[PDB]
Amino acid sequence: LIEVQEGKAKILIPKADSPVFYNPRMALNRDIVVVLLNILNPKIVLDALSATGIRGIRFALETPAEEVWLNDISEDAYELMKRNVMLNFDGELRESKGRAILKGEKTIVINHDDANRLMAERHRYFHFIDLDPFGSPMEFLDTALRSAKRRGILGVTATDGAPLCGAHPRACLRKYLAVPLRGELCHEVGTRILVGVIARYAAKYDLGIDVILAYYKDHYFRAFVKLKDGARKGDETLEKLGYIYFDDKTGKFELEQGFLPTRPNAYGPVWLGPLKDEKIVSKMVKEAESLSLARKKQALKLLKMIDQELDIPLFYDTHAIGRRLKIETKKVEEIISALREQGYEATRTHFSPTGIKTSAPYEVFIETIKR
Ligand SMILES: Nc1ncnc2c1ncn2C1O[C@@H](CSCCC(N)C(=O)O)[C@@H](O)C1O
Repeated sequence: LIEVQEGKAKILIPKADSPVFYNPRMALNRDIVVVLLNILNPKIVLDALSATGIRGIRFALETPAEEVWLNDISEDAYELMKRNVMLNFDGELRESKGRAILKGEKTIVINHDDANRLMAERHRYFHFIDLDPFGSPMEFLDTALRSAKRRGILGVTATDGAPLCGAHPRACLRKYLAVPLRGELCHEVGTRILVGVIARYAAKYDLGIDVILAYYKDHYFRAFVKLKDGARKGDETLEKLGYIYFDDKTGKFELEQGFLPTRPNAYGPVWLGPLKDEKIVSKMVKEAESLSLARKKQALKLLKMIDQELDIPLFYDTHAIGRRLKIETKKVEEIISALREQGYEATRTHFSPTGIKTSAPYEVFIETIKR
């Protein structure tokens, strides 16, 4: 074991294929959720697959959370979780049958079990649940949707982007029950597929969702949603689902709002609603600035990008469209300036370095990008 620091937390990680997983590259992901929790202030929270326990520990040390649950099915992880918790908190970690509880300023509950089992035991109990598995979160989604309060918050990560970006079509259908789209738009389509599957699974509980923040980064998808209580709210949520049509020869996309598509070659279903709560994300940029984060600079760069990013379905990739149409194109910075000069909204997007979010119709965009 070796000592490592992330944010205000000091933890021990196995030195090495490792007995307990820890990825420092995910410190940024952790920072983001920490920043968000400092805005929404959920009291009772769950770190469902904590591994070393770093997430829940940071929740306890850096957010207003009052009761923090850390869980993992692995005995090795559980043992390390207890050790790392006592490395950051004083008091008596009372253990009994695979569960250790510390009742200090903040109450910490370390659990050893299947996340589905723990969440089933804690029905309508958490104000916030963070699902951060190895790959897909689908094995845990339905139960989390029952474990969180009817107005709770859900944080979901999908690490395997192969099915979501269209590389593995078969798997995407099986796991997300949606038809993926490969290419320059896959980072967003995959993100919208994730939000859409959450909305779809939630509906049967007479719950709807409002997206707080959903983004893509370094080959992983993240989505934070606020559960809405009510059948009608569930109805209205499903009405925000839709499909995407994409022309491989031009890069032009079409949107179709509706539970089912009505034309061939449709992609989805996907969430066609907003991918961010403008006000909350605005506050997040400010909060990240007044907080001691693990990767403050990277956190702010991503948050600022998303904050200024136009929230509209999809975008146009200058490089990709140039290739599909077989034409020379202008630089992104120039194209944005030109679009704005013509009276159209246009911004860069975190989904792709060469992508441009704009209100401009496809044909106006093409005429603008042409060398
Ligand atoms: N059914 C299950 N219930 C609870 N944990 C599970 C599980 N199946 C797999 N896991 C596990 O999930 C892992 C995902 S790695 C997770 C990391 C993280 N949440 C962070 O920020 O560090 C392992 O620690 C592990 O044993």
